[PDB]
Amino acid sequence: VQFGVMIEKMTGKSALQYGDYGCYCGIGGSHWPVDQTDWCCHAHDCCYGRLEKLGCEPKLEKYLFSVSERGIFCAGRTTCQRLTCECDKRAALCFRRNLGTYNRKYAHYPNKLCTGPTPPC
Ligand SMILES: [Ca+2]
Ligand SMILES: [Cl-]
Ligand SMILES: [Cl-]
Ligand SMILES: [Cl-]
Ligand SMILES: [Cl-]
Ligand SMILES: [Cl-]
Ligand SMILES: [Cl-]
Ligand code: NA
Repeated sequence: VQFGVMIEKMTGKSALQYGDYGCYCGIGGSHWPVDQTDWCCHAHDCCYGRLEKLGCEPKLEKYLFSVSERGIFCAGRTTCQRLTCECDKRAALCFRRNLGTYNRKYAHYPNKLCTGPTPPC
């Protein structure tokens, strides 16, 4: 699927290595993010919330994209598809930017370990 494919292209990792990382990557989220990669996911959730408030269904939207030397190019028939691509693009770029502190120990992080307050969007 789309976001997964973008994650793989931009990070060199498998999609599943971001699908359940930390306290925010993967469905829902609560408490304080564990690291910068997790912050990308906190922000991505916020981005999807903004799209939902605009009338989009970002968990369901399918979009088009290409990756060249110039970056990620988003596309789609509808504005909601293009918005979803923009949210994903920002998160995939955030993942790449933070590859230096990605830690395998936060993949499949048990949710009971998430503590502290929940940052606002
Ligand atoms: Ca999440
Ligand atoms: Cl951090
Ligand atoms: Cl965002
Ligand atoms: Cl491509
Ligand atoms: Cl880009
Ligand atoms: Cl590691
Ligand atoms: Cl790794
Ligand atoms: Na429109």
